[PDB]
Amino acid sequence: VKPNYALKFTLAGHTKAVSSVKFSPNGEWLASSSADKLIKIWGAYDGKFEKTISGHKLGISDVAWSSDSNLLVSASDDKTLKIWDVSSGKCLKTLKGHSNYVFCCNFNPQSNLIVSGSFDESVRIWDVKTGKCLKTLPAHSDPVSAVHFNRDGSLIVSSSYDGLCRIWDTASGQCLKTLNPPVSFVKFSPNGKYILAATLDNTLKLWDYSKGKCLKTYTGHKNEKYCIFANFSVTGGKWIVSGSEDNLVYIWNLQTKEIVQKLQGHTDVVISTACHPTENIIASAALENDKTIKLWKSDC
Ligand SMILES: OCc1c[nH]c(CCCc2ccccc2)n1
Ligand SMILES: [Cl-]
Repeated sequence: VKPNYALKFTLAGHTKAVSSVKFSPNGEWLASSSADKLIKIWGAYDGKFEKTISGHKLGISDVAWSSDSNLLVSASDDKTLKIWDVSSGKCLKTLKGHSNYVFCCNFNPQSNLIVSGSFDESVRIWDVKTGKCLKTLPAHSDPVSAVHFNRDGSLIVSSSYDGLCRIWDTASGQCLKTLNPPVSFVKFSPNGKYILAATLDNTLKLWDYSKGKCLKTYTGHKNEKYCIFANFSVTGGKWIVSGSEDNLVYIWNLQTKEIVQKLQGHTDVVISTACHPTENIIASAALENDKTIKLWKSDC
């Protein structure tokens, strides 16, 4: 069985490169971040523009939702993160402490913590309520490309241009495991047993966290320059989804590693993809020659 993702909506509005798209956990919204210093909120199902959220002084590299879909966090070149009330569009907290661009961010499942990764080579853990930095992890020896909490928030996985993926005990900040090309993206599988890692040699790899071994390798896409998001699609067939520097969305069969679909339409690097939490829907977003978000729907 292969998916049949077809274009449903093109979301225009950003005036520079889109950096990240994420579906709200309740499935209602897509959030987009951009080099244009803005967050935009869109209807997940009708693609309808809802609102612009502004306040960062420089471009945004990443955005992430709280578990209840009420808050966003953004990571910016202004060296801050901002926590946003999505309903009001208001900045609740500015998280200050990184000494260079903040590149990546995520809430834990409880959504009492935010993890961030920075060009300053550190991973920070922040208290959402106070906006204060709880821990600074001397995580890497080059810019941090991705940070992600596992299913219960007990672990953080980080990746870096230093070629390392590290797994951190959230509660203590201690490194549990180091899992040489630059690692441009990492995240835990929904069940937290696997880590998906991108390297800037046109390769995605599925790792068994507990055993520390590579189970699957996905190739055929172009990825030598940008930190391109990748996803587990789990609503229908079990796919791996990624953007690509050849302007396509790549979908692989997770088990067989065969490319099952390439989605055409973007006119620049597909930097970010997201999979809808309940429906067979993909969001894709592209760099500055395109600047659009596309919503795609499949029957499986
Ligand atoms: O965790 C992987 C990750 C986070 N953010 C990105 C996108 C980087 C590209 C980009 C940056 C700033 C403006 C426009 C585009 N990848
Ligand atoms: Cl996620």
